[PDB]
Amino acid sequence: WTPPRSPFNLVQETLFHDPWKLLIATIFLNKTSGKMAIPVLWKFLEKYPSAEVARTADWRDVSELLKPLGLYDLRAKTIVKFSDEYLTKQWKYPIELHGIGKYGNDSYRIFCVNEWKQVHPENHKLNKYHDWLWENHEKLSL
DNA sequence: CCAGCGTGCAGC
DNA sequence: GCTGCGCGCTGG
Ligand SMILES: [Mg+2]
Repeated sequence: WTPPRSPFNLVQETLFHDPWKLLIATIFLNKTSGKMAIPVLWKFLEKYPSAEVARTADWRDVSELLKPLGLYDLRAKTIVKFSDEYLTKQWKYPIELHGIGKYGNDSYRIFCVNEWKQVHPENHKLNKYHDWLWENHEKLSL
């Protein structure tokens, strides 16, 4: 399953190969424009390439990185805790993990596994992609 | 200038 | 069901 590229350019379209990275991106986008958050994302991943690394980070350091995105202490603590549970807690969908809600879970179920037909998003950007998927899945050979 | 917005979430 | 978290960006 390879989710198709869309005219709406969701960053999820390029991150689906690594579910942890995709989920970190949804967190970066919590009430934050992609325009500011995505460049900081690359800086984050460069310094924290994996859940393994992130789960051992000092959140205060992660917060300094996240500063110009707002919600910096909240999300830094979320990211460390999320990463820890991602690796050590038993889970089937990432909504069971701290810091991932319906929007992160819906993203996961559209991009990281083949469950887009069962997903019913309430996120505007996700709906755009999802509606477009329903309209075009035949043409796209899905 | 400056009120509202931007691919939410947990805790209450 | 509501609130705290929070910055730079955005556009009248
Ligand atoms: Mg959760």
